[PDB]
Amino acid sequence: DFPQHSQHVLEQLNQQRQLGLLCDCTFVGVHFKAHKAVLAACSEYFKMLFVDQNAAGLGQVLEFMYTAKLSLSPENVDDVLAVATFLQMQDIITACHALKSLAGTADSCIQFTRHASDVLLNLNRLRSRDILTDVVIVVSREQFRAHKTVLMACSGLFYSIFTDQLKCNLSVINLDPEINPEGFCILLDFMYTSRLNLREGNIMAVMATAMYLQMEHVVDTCRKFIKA
Repeated sequence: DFPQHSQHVLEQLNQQRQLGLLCDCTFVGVHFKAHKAVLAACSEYFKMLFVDQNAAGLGQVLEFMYTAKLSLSPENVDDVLAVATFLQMQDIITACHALKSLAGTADSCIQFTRHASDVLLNLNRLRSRDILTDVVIVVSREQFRAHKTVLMACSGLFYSIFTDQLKCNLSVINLDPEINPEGFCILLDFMYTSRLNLREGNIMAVMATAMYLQMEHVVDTCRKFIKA
Protein backbone atom coordinates (compact mmCIF):
# COMPACT_ATOMS: atom_id res chain seq x y z
CA ASP A 1 0.00 0.00 0.00
CA PHE A 2 2.12 2.88 -1.32
CA PRO A 3 -0.33 5.47 -2.61
CA GLN A 4 2.28 7.93 -3.90
CA HIS A 5 4.41 5.38 -5.65
CA SER A 6 2.96 5.83 -9.19
CA GLN A 7 3.28 9.64 -8.91
CA HIS A 8 6.88 9.17 -7.79
CA VAL A 9 7.60 6.94 -10.79
CA LEU A 10 6.08 9.41 -13.23
CA GLU A 11 8.17 12.29 -11.84
CA GLN A 12 11.28 10.08 -12.13
CA LEU A 13 10.42 9.26 -15.75
CA ASN A 14 10.06 12.99 -16.41
CA GLN A 15 13.38 13.77 -14.82
CA GLN A 16 14.92 11.05 -17.01
CA ARG A 17 13.40 12.56 -20.16
CA GLN A 18 14.65 16.04 -19.33
CA LEU A 19 18.21 14.57 -18.95
CA GLY A 20 17.93 12.20 -21.90
CA LEU A 21 18.47 9.17 -19.61
CA LEU A 22 17.42 5.93 -21.30
CA CYS A 23 15.57 7.82 -23.99
CA ASP A 24 15.43 5.66 -27.13
CA CYS A 25 13.36 7.85 -29.43
CA THR A 26 13.76 11.38 -30.70
CA PHE A 27 11.22 13.54 -32.51
CA VAL A 28 12.10 16.71 -34.62
CA GLY A 29 13.33 22.78 -35.17
CA VAL A 30 12.52 21.21 -31.75
CA HIS A 31 14.24 17.97 -30.55
CA PHE A 32 12.05 15.97 -28.15
CA LYS A 33 13.55 12.89 -26.39
CA ALA A 34 11.31 10.13 -25.01
CA HIS A 35 11.08 6.54 -23.92
CA LYS A 36 9.29 4.11 -26.29
CA ALA A 37 7.79 2.20 -23.37
CA VAL A 38 6.28 5.33 -21.85
CA LEU A 39 4.82 6.40 -25.23
CA ALA A 40 3.45 2.90 -25.72
CA ALA A 41 1.92 3.06 -22.24
CA CYS A 42 0.04 6.23 -23.11
CA SER A 43 -0.83 5.62 -26.80
CA GLU A 44 -2.16 2.55 -28.59
CA TYR A 45 -0.75 3.97 -31.78
CA PHE A 46 2.79 4.27 -30.43
CA LYS A 47 2.54 0.80 -28.94
CA MET A 48 1.73 -0.76 -32.33
CA LEU A 49 4.36 1.44 -34.00
CA PHE A 50 7.18 0.40 -31.66
CA VAL A 51 6.37 -3.28 -31.49
CA ASP A 52 6.52 -3.32 -35.32
CA GLN A 53 9.17 -0.54 -35.52
CA ASN A 54 7.12 16.57 -36.65
CA ALA A 55 3.36 17.61 -36.04
CA ALA A 56 2.77 20.95 -34.27
CA GLY A 57 1.02 19.76 -31.02
CA LEU A 58 3.35 16.92 -30.24
CA GLY A 59 5.29 18.85 -27.61
CA GLN A 60 2.12 19.28 -25.66
CA VAL A 61 1.10 15.64 -25.93
CA LEU A 62 4.56 14.52 -24.73
CA GLU A 63 4.43 16.94 -21.85
CA PHE A 64 1.11 15.50 -20.82
CA MET A 65 2.40 11.93 -21.00
CA TYR A 66 5.28 12.72 -18.62
CA THR A 67 3.54 15.22 -16.25
CA ALA A 68 -0.22 14.60 -16.36
CA LYS A 69 -0.63 18.25 -17.25
CA LEU A 70 -2.04 19.46 -20.53
CA SER A 71 -1.74 23.18 -21.46
CA LEU A 72 -4.17 24.26 -24.11
CA SER A 73 -4.52 27.64 -25.75
CA PRO A 74 -6.52 28.94 -28.71
CA GLU A 75 -3.31 28.84 -30.69
CA ASN A 76 -2.51 25.16 -30.08
CA VAL A 77 -5.87 23.46 -29.49
CA ASP A 78 -6.47 22.21 -33.07
CA ASP A 79 -2.91 21.04 -33.47
CA VAL A 80 -3.10 19.19 -30.12
CA LEU A 81 -6.48 17.69 -31.10
CA ALA A 82 -5.20 16.46 -34.48
CA VAL A 83 -2.16 14.84 -32.92
CA ALA A 84 -4.26 13.27 -30.15
CA THR A 85 -6.74 11.91 -32.66
CA PHE A 86 -4.03 10.36 -34.70
CA LEU A 87 -2.53 8.82 -31.53
CA GLN A 88 -5.94 7.80 -30.18
CA MET A 89 -5.47 9.62 -26.86
CA GLN A 90 -8.98 9.98 -25.58
CA ASP A 91 -8.25 12.04 -22.46
CA ILE A 92 -6.60 14.66 -24.67
CA ILE A 93 -9.28 14.52 -27.34
CA THR A 94 -11.98 15.21 -24.78
CA ALA A 95 -9.99 18.04 -23.14
CA CYS A 96 -9.61 19.76 -26.52
CA HIS A 97 -13.39 19.44 -27.18
CA ALA A 98 -14.08 20.75 -23.67
CA LEU A 99 -11.88 23.79 -24.32
CA LYS A 100 -13.59 24.50 -27.65
CA SER A 101 -17.02 24.09 -26.00
CA LEU A 102 -16.16 27.35 -24.19
CA ALA A 103 -16.48 29.29 -27.48
CA GLY A 104 -11.94 30.76 -28.66
CA THR A 105 -10.21 33.02 -26.13
CA ALA A 106 -9.44 30.77 -23.13
CA ASP A 107 -6.28 29.02 -22.09
CA SER A 108 -6.55 25.96 -19.94
CA CYS A 109 -4.11 23.96 -17.90
CA ILE A 110 -5.61 20.62 -17.07
CA GLN A 111 -4.24 18.17 -14.53
CA PHE A 112 -5.26 14.56 -14.76
CA THR A 113 -4.86 13.14 -11.28
CA ARG A 114 -5.23 9.47 -12.36
CA HIS A 115 -2.75 9.63 -15.17
CA ALA A 116 0.34 8.49 -13.21
CA SER A 117 -1.51 5.37 -12.03
CA ASP A 118 -2.73 4.68 -15.60
CA VAL A 119 0.81 4.92 -16.94
CA LEU A 120 2.23 2.54 -14.34
CA LEU A 121 -0.65 0.10 -14.88
CA ASN A 122 0.00 0.13 -18.58
CA LEU A 123 3.75 -0.27 -18.12
CA ASN A 124 2.97 -3.36 -16.09
CA ARG A 125 0.65 -4.69 -18.82
CA LEU A 126 3.52 -4.17 -21.27
CA ARG A 127 5.79 -6.07 -18.94
CA SER A 128 3.24 -8.97 -18.57
CA ARG A 129 3.20 -9.54 -22.33
CA ASP A 130 6.95 -8.82 -22.72
CA ILE A 131 6.40 -5.71 -24.85
CA LEU A 132 9.31 -3.22 -25.28
CA THR A 133 11.20 -4.74 -22.43
CA ASP A 134 14.86 -3.99 -23.08
CA VAL A 135 16.58 -5.82 -20.33
CA VAL A 136 16.67 -9.20 -18.67
CA ILE A 137 17.66 -9.29 -15.02
CA VAL A 138 19.27 -12.64 -14.11
CA VAL A 139 19.14 -13.67 -10.50
CA SER A 140 20.87 -17.00 -10.07
CA ARG A 141 18.75 -19.32 -12.22
CA GLU A 142 15.75 -17.04 -12.83
CA GLN A 143 15.22 -14.39 -15.48
CA PHE A 144 13.06 -11.26 -15.20
CA ARG A 145 12.23 -9.06 -18.16
CA ALA A 146 11.77 -5.39 -17.44
CA HIS A 147 12.04 -1.87 -18.74
CA LYS A 148 15.27 -0.16 -17.77
CA THR A 149 13.50 3.09 -17.31
CA VAL A 150 11.22 1.72 -14.62
CA LEU A 151 14.07 0.00 -12.81
CA MET A 152 16.06 3.21 -12.82
CA ALA A 153 13.08 5.13 -11.53
CA CYS A 154 12.71 2.87 -8.48
CA SER A 155 16.26 1.68 -7.56
CA GLY A 156 19.52 3.50 -6.89
CA LEU A 157 21.43 0.38 -7.82
CA PHE A 158 19.82 0.22 -11.26
CA TYR A 159 20.39 3.91 -11.71
CA SER A 160 24.15 3.32 -11.23
CA ILE A 161 24.25 0.25 -13.45
CA PHE A 162 22.41 2.02 -16.31
CA THR A 163 24.59 5.16 -16.16
CA ASP A 164 27.89 3.19 -16.11
CA GLN A 165 29.68 3.52 -19.45
CA LEU A 166 30.68 -0.17 -19.49
CA LYS A 167 27.20 -1.51 -18.56
CA CYS A 168 24.61 0.94 -19.95
CA ASN A 169 24.19 -0.94 -23.25
CA LEU A 170 23.99 -4.50 -21.89
CA SER A 171 20.70 -6.27 -22.51
CA VAL A 172 21.39 -8.84 -19.76
CA ILE A 173 22.24 -7.87 -16.17
CA ASN A 174 23.44 -10.60 -13.82
CA LEU A 175 22.89 -9.75 -10.16
CA ASP A 176 25.10 -11.17 -7.39
CA PRO A 177 24.26 -14.88 -7.06
CA GLU A 178 23.68 -14.50 -3.34
CA ILE A 179 20.45 -12.58 -4.18
CA ASN A 180 17.21 -14.41 -3.55
CA PRO A 181 15.11 -14.61 -6.75
CA GLU A 182 11.79 -14.64 -4.88
CA GLY A 183 12.80 -11.46 -3.04
CA PHE A 184 13.68 -9.82 -6.33
CA CYS A 185 10.43 -10.85 -7.98
CA ILE A 186 8.46 -9.31 -5.15
CA LEU A 187 10.39 -6.07 -5.43
CA LEU A 188 10.03 -5.97 -9.20
CA ASP A 189 6.28 -6.40 -8.82
CA PHE A 190 6.29 -3.64 -6.29
CA MET A 191 8.01 -1.32 -8.78
CA TYR A 192 5.32 -1.88 -11.39
CA THR A 193 2.20 -2.03 -9.12
CA SER A 194 2.79 -0.14 -5.86
CA ARG A 195 1.94 -3.32 -3.96
CA LEU A 196 4.47 -5.03 -1.76
CA ASN A 197 3.42 -8.60 -1.17
CA LEU A 198 5.10 -9.42 2.13
CA ARG A 199 4.58 -12.88 3.76
CA GLU A 200 6.23 -14.04 7.09
CA GLY A 201 8.53 -16.47 5.29
CA ASN A 202 9.80 -13.89 2.74
CA ILE A 203 10.24 -10.71 4.81
CA MET A 204 13.94 -11.12 5.57
CA ALA A 205 14.83 -11.87 1.94
CA VAL A 206 12.73 -8.97 0.68
CA MET A 207 14.26 -6.61 3.21
CA ALA A 208 17.79 -7.67 2.26
CA THR A 209 17.05 -7.47 -1.45
CA ALA A 210 15.62 -3.97 -0.99
CA MET A 211 18.73 -2.87 0.86
CA TYR A 212 20.93 -4.15 -1.98
CA LEU A 213 18.66 -2.43 -4.58
CA GLN A 214 18.84 0.74 -2.47
CA MET A 215 15.08 1.10 -1.96
CA GLU A 216 15.07 2.69 1.54
CA HIS A 217 11.40 3.22 1.92
CA VAL A 218 10.71 -0.46 1.24
CA VAL A 219 13.41 -1.43 3.75
CA ASP A 220 11.59 0.67 6.36
CA THR A 221 8.26 -0.89 5.50
CA CYS A 222 9.73 -4.36 5.91
CA ARG A 223 11.13 -3.34 9.25
CA LYS A 224 7.72 -2.16 10.42
CA PHE A 225 6.12 -5.49 9.39
CA ILE A 226 8.61 -7.38 11.56
CA LYS A 227 7.52 -5.15 14.52
CA ALA A 228 3.73 -5.60 13.74
